[PDB]
Amino acid sequence: MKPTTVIGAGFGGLALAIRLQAAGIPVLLLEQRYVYEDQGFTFDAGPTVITDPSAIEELFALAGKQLKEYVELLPVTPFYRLCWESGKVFNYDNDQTRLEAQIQQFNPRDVEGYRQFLDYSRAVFKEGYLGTVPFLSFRDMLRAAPQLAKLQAWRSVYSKVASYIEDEHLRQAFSFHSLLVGGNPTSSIYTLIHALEREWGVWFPRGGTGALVQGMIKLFQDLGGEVVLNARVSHMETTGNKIEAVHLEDGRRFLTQAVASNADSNSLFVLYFGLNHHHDQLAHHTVCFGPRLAEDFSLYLHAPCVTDSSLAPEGCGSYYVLAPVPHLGTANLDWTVEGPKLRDRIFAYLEQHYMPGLRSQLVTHRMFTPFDFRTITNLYLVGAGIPGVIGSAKATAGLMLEDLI
Ligand SMILES: [Cl-]
Repeated sequence: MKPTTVIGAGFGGLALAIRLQAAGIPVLLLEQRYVYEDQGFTFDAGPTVITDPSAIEELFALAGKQLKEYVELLPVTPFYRLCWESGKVFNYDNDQTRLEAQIQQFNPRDVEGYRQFLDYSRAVFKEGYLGTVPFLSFRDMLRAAPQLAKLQAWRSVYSKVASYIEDEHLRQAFSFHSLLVGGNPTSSIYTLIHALEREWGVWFPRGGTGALVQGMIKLFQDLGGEVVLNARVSHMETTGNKIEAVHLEDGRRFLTQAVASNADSNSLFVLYFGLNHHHDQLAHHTVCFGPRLAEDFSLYLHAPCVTDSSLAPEGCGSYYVLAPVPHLGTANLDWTVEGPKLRDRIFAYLEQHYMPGLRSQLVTHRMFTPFDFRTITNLYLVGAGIPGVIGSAKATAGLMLEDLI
């Protein structure tokens, strides 16, 4: 049988290839060339937030395997930390005792205000309401961050929290969490409350994103699939309304039954950096608030070494920071000059407020500015973070299997 070709498509393409291969279809997975490594430091900005691994576990169950045999998921505690430039901190988790102890520190009166807020909200959603595990997208929150407090979803949730909670930092903390677990900055408080109706946590794969990719590739190969590396697609070869073969830039030609591939608000500035010191005082996920309450979401810091020390050399740290920037073309910016300047301003800010001796500890770093981000019968388009990408591959697999079998 001619193999079925899956062209890149990240976690979606990898999940699709696994489901086709598990079903008896010979697959060729083409990787063009999400995780970068330099001087012993491992850098991934590929969404690390795992709250619901069930869609991943479901792929491994198809081969009669378990995810744990290939990938170890590490619990992240707290889920994240909210940091105000003023020095105030709020550690988010699902433990009412640890939440109340923090609320007590901001405003004693707000512990009862919080309990009353939960009692009222539970009563509203007691009947006729179901659900889905909350998914944390710091990127999506940050891409809407300048206009965060401006939004109708924020205003509505803020006024609902404000009816019970008097403290400004606490009104901001709960409103932020509601919009974060909601996924789409939805005026209804159900999302904030539903989060607690279920036992959920934050997980991180040992080795990060790269180890999850590698475990899925190993699963794919154990099922009999083949991986083509440095596969730069030049064009498709056609006969009638069908693709006969996939052609690569290097001259390789692969005969195929079917082809599956990917489709073909503020911007974000990414800054990866490696330090020769492990900042053990940081949370894995940090949401930084700054002025222009008179403070809003300004930086996201990912410090995965507090959970996984394998991401950097011994006594070192691997980090990334996201900063919201105007959309490319929108502010007539020269990212060749603006990028190094923003990088240096970010370093100074993080050192001043959260990471002492940052600059003197720098080993390596890299920026990704908005500039850097620049009929057929047997052709299929592949397509909530990683589990959401993986789950969308399930529908493509079903459709492809019906046409192949
Ligand atoms: Cl611009």
